[PDB]
Amino acid sequence: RSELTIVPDFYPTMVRNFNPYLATNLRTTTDFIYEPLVVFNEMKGNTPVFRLAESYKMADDLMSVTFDIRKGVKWSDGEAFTADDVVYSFGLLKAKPELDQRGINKWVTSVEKVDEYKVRFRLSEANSNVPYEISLIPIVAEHVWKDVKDPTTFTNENPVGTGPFTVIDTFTPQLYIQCRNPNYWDAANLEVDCLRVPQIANNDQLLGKIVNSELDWTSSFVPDIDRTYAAANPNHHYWYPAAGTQAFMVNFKNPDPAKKEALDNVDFRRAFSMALDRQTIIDIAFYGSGTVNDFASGLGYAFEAWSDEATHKKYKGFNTYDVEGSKKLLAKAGFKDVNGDGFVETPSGKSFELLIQSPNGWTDFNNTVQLAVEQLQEVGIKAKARTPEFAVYNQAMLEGTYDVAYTNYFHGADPFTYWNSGYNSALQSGDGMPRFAMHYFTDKKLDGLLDSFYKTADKNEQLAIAHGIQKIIAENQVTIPVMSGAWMYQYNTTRFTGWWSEENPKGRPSVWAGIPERLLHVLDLKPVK
Ligand SMILES: CC(=O)N[C@@H]1[C@@H](O)[C@H](O[C@@H]2O[C@H](CO)[C@@H](O)[C@H](O)[C@H]2NC(C)=O)[C@@H](CO)O[C@H]1O
Ligand SMILES: [Mn+2]
Repeated sequence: RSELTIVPDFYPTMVRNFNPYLATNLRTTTDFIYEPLVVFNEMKGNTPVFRLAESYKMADDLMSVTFDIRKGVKWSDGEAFTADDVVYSFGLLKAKPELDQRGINKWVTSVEKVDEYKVRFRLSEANSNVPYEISLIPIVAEHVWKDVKDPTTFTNENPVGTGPFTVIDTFTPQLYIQCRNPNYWDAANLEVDCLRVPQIANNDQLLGKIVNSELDWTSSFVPDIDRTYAAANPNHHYWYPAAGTQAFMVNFKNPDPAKKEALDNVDFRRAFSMALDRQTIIDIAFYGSGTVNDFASGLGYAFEAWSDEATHKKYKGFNTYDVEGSKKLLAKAGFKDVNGDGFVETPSGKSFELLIQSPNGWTDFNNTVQLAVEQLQEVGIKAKARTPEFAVYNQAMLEGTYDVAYTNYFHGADPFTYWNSGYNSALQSGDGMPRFAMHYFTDKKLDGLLDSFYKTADKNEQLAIAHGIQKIIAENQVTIPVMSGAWMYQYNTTRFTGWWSEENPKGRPSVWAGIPERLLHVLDLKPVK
């Protein structure tokens, strides 16, 4: 039996939860258990790869879109996958908005069933990118979920899915094995029998295992990769294609008076920013992987084609290592040390210590925070590194109780994914939504520009919109962008072949939940002969 050992996420222990709509689920639920209608290859310019749906047609006015369901597709329990499943799934999100992870309810007014295998989504507002948005909404089995009294707490321990791996062959607190859907519609293309998911708590436990060659597919941070991982075995390979932005997010509505006086001050945010030595952070914390990001808008040099150089040039200084500039700005802004501790107090003389959070176990982020704390001390800003578990880290953000948080973002073929997910105020409310836009800075015009991006197909018009977004975010120094990272990815050729690589760059190689292309990737693998 071919078992692919994968690590899409860390856990202190394995807790059986296969609900695709819950943040507490196992990260092998979406894609592998519940296959999407279409998987967009974001690397290749967002090209749709059709799976459960054979085709779709967006109406010319961009106010609706139809999807043709592939016939002959079955759930793991033998029942047919039809339009009823799709209709029910979005109806569920309407019934329980906390299960709405994309904020899709705002855009989709209704989801009508045209026929057994055809559904039509009607929008509340024009969005040519709705197909992509729809593709990220998990679709569950209506014949099963309609009998579930409360979907919000349903742990779905014995999942019925459309994906390649639905059989829970083994489940212990330290390991679970997800095997082949006995009724998989694409069985002929699946050459991996089981997904082996061992329990790993953090980067330290992961390093020990990966160098010992007991893992096949991973996307974790690995220090000194060449010496410690690559040079240790000819079967140890990796490929780090460029990815999105990473930055420090500040909470504009921190409940502490002193902290809010600091964080909700553009001059302080710029001074915080200038204190950071971005290159040293990349060299030290990331071992030279990644590039400096001195775009106040967080755009990133990779997307320079979308940048208005003038805007970049004007705020670039506030996003460049400059100790003197930082200290001079703080003083001019009225931030001074009035109690002799070497740290600046707020203009009204209040003391404060910024708690910078980064998830426990994410050592590359943890090290970045500590480096940042030390760099901030140099400019007189008091800070302390905190490493709460991801759940806590994430929660403190959805509830706005955190101070500052270092985080990465998802990355698409253009800056929209980043700008929209990291700034659309519509994504700042609602349980079930990620952390990305939870800084609580809001602007009507910004939201308007963002929401207008896919209302037109005119690239020159989209560029004009991009420029407008850039300036508003840059002008307000909403976050403190630091760098553009990469899709960390490590593969072992000891047991399987067919992996994506620089030589075979089929798309984002990550195995993390949220990278739907992982379904396509796993379907390219085959055990060694
Ligand atoms: C865009 C995003 O939020 N991606 C998340 C990933 O960062 C995260 O993976 C973890 O990222 C850390 C920071 O680079 C790494 O140190 C850590 O090793 C890595 N963990 C694994 C298992 O690869 C994943 C998993 O928590 O979630 C994504 O949402
Ligand atoms: Mn002081």
